[PDB]
Amino acid sequence: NENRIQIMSTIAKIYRAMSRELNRRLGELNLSYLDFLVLRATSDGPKTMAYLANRYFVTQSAITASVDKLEEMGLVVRVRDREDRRKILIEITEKGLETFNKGIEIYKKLANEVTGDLSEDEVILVLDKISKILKRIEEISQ
Amino acid sequence: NENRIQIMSTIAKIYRAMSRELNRRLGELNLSYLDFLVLRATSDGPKTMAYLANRYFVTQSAITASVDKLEEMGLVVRVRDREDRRKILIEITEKGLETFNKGIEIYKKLANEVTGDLSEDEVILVLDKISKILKRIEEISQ
Repeated sequence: NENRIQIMSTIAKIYRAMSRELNRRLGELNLSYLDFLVLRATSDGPKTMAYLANRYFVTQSAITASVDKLEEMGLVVRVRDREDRRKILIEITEKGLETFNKGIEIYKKLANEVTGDLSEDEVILVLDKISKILKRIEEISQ
Repeated sequence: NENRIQIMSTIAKIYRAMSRELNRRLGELNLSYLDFLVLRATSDGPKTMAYLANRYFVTQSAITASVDKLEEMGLVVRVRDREDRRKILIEITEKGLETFNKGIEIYKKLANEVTGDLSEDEVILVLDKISKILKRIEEISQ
């Protein structure tokens, strides 16, 4: 078995290809993949820029550029935290949520395509197993 | 099923965590994850910097920095292509190969850890299936 190591490098290969294809397909909505991720995160709740940079493993500059772009398009707004007005949060707008919905459909379509060879039964089995891999490494790295 | 889309986002999450942990663990050998990838690629054969940037989806500057670093440590050397001396290739050195070996063991150990919940039987089943996902998207994106 060079299989375990192969699983991790295959996952890495799929990720790079998926990032590239998603960057391309999301352009239809004038969004980079990172922009999409920022919307996904803020849809979950207001976030600080520091949170976003760490969550997606990108530089602060990447986040600042992404936010300015979503902000410019009225999808997010920077608002001060209520408890301490010195801290700024990135908050999704109703329009941001609407664009997020569209981005998810673009994402769904690509996923349905790339996983097309798998039956719903295999999908569940695969998800369940790679979910174990994620849980293991998330504890380890942080 | 939000499962197919969940498979792709779980793969993305695992990738980010793995990149971070590998960057940490490979530091023991004074290598970033990208440095490791450059060694893996050049181990396969001499490569141009353009090839490396595209293969790993990073900027040319990332590759230049990675190469200078491996070069400085005597793991790779820049050599001119024989057919057209104007083109420069990045070639791994015998020492580079030796360090690559060590990096692979570090990688193997992490993989054995994160996939530990899986039996060799599940490993093969999972690899076979995600290999189908990779083949699908690699054709699509390029």
